[PDB]
Amino acid sequence: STFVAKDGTQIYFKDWGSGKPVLFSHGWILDADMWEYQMEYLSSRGYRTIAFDRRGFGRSDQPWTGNDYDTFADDIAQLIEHLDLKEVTLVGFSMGGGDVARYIARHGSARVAGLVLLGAVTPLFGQKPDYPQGVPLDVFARFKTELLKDRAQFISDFNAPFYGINKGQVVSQGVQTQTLQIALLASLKATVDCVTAFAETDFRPDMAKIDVPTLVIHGDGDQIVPFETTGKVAAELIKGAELKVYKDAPHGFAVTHAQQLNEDLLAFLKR
Amino acid sequence: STFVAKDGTQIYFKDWGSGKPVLFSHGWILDADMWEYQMEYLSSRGYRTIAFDRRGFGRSDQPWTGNDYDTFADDIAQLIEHLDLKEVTLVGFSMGGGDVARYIARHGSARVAGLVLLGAVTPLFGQKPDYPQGVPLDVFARFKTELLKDRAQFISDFNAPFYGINKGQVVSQGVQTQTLQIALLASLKATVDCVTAFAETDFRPDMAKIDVPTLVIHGDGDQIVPFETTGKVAAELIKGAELKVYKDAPHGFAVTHAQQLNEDLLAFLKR
Amino acid sequence: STFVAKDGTQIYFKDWGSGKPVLFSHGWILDADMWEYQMEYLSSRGYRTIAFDRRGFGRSDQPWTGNDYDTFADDIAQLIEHLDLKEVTLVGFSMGGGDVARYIARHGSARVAGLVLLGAVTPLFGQKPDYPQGVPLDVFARFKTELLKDRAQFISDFNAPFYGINKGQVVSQGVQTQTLQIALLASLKATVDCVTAFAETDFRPDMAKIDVPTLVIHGDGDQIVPFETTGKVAAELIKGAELKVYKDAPHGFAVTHAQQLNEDLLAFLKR
Ligand SMILES: [Cl-]
Ligand SMILES: [Cl-]
Ligand SMILES: [Cl-]
Ligand SMILES: [Cl-]
Ligand code: NA
Ligand code: NA
Ligand code: NA
Repeated sequence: STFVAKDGTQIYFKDWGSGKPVLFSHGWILDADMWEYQMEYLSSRGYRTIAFDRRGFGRSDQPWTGNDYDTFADDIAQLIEHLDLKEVTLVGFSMGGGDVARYIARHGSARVAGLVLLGAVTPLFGQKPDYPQGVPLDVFARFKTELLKDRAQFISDFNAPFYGINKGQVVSQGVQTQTLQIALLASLKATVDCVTAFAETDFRPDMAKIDVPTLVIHGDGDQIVPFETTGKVAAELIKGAELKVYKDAPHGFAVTHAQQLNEDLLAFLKR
Repeated sequence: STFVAKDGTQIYFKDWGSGKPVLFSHGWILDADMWEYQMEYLSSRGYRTIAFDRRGFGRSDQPWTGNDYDTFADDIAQLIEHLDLKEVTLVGFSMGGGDVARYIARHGSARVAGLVLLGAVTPLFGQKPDYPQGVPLDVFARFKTELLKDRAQFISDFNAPFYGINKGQVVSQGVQTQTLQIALLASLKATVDCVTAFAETDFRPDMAKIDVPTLVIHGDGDQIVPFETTGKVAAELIKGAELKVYKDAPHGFAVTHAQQLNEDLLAFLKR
Repeated sequence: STFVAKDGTQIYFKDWGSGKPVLFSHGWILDADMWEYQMEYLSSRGYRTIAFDRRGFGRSDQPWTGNDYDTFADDIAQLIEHLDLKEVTLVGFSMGGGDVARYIARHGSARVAGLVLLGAVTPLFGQKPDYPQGVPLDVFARFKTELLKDRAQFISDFNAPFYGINKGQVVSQGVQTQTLQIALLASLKATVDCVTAFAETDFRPDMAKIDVPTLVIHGDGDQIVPFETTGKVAAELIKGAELKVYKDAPHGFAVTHAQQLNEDLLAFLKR
């Protein structure tokens, strides 16, 4: 399915099952297919599951402009309104934690029953003057430099720390191939602009707007989005938030810890 | 090209050349590109060739519902209607043998000149009470179990027994890579639902409704769809059906025996 | 973005940034993504960049008919008129040199500010009776023969002389994988018809019609489109054309010599 965003960008989405809606927002250099197992799992157990390809990724159009969290958050508002969704549970992975958060911050929680943050960049990823513990901006400047020379090899090399293969996680060549294949569908522009977006956007104001039950899940072996300065802090900043830490789990834990995640999501939805 | 099915599912198809129409229905984790060499072969020789991506596969939309043979068969009826095809030769490979059989059973053969069943699951694939010789439903349960853990590696491992590379067939890395790339386009949901469909759907009633010239071709080294309990029996159950057995040919014989197949299809059309 | 050609073929394109327009025409078995670094480079520097997938390639539809240079030139004409582009700089790589030349020959240059021919098949590629220095036509017949047996492995094997990997150039596995992935999106029919087109089409008449500033760039280690009988001659035949020869550069020099190309495009635009 597709809908057309305010600026005319066509966004691809899947809308599966029937029942209370669960809307998934993918990570960086991925697309809606990253969620296929969670979607099948929940939609087979009486839920409606929705997942979109962020502008510039997967099967969506690739605009030059609007590759920023305010627009990502309004793309989500437009999807929710296109489907007239109610009592939605929002699930964001990695950079996708940011746009579900920003959606709540910009539009309020009237349509939202709950929030899940998975290996998420929230509440802030990069360094700020009052957050020297964040990731130094040099690190992200280097992602960009490498992407603007050879994004295909950057993606391939990124699989190892993403999935924690270099620290004894076991992920098949098939998954690594599918990950590269989907990432190559994305716009070069959107891939680079997203670095800018997740490196510098401060979601701490958003945390205080979150007035719905929230579950934060993060792997403490995450080599991409450090648990100590993201998930751990998000869980303290969001009122009433629950935190689950997957022991030694990598960033790419929706694959390495799929069954555990499916079960925790179902548990949260049934709370 | 695309048309929209009754439930709103957008279906991708190609329509090449001019003349009497030949309509192709692809096998399981594949899409319309599996037929590209037969399409080029016949369309350069005075035929019009049409092939679609089944719902949930390739470039088609991925509905949660309708992943069953009555719907697949009605999808084909809608394609035929959309293009207003007359005197069509239907060609089904593997699970696609089932939806062209079911189309004729559901809609009659007034628009149909002929039928070709290639490595096809017809007349019945899995066991029934009067069909213990079928494939045991636990084999299909295991496909599903592995798909629901890691479909990408499942597809990659499927190449060897699909093409018979484990039994001395020679297929390039390029073809193996293309097979995996197309398979990853598909929906996880449709991939698993098709197992249920081809495992349990009985096309024996359908065979009695086939009243057009029919050619059945099967490899007797087919490791995926056993010749003895499928193609051999379909050729006996369809009145006037002709049978060709490709000696030691694997399941993926549209690749390994491409030239022979082209020539057999051309000879059938020129009967 | 998409537009629909006169004959109903949907053609995919990207339209990035704002300012004076620069429209890119890709080579053979590639798509608009081959331009992504040049597009980002220029659109970040005050230009509008447009690139389309040639009919039968990448994300465009796959028509059986119209796979010839006159039609390719008319697709470009419709895109330009569709967007109402003025003072456009046309940039063609390899076989895409021919369709931007043919656009000017067929439609004149009222909308055109400048022309860039990169590793281009212009002014003619294959042998003719007055051009025995051209590539013998049996070389192309053999391309076609191999394509009609196994295009996936042909593409895979083509990467080495395309990028000059067999001759001192260094290109990552990621880039080779992305090249193959994009190439497999294309139509078998379009891939083969394009060989006929670039093998046999004479653009020498077109050269005398080019009445705008023109830059020819070619690698002199080009194993696919030999500099001496193409780019070298094109720069002599077009009045006032500038020639830059990249030393030891292969055919795939938008990859191996990306920065140099970016800077030369920018210099040409600002001349
Ligand atoms: Cl660094
Ligand atoms: Cl744990
Ligand atoms: Cl012949
Ligand atoms: Cl040089
Ligand atoms: Na990510
Ligand atoms: Na199959
Ligand atoms: Na080329």
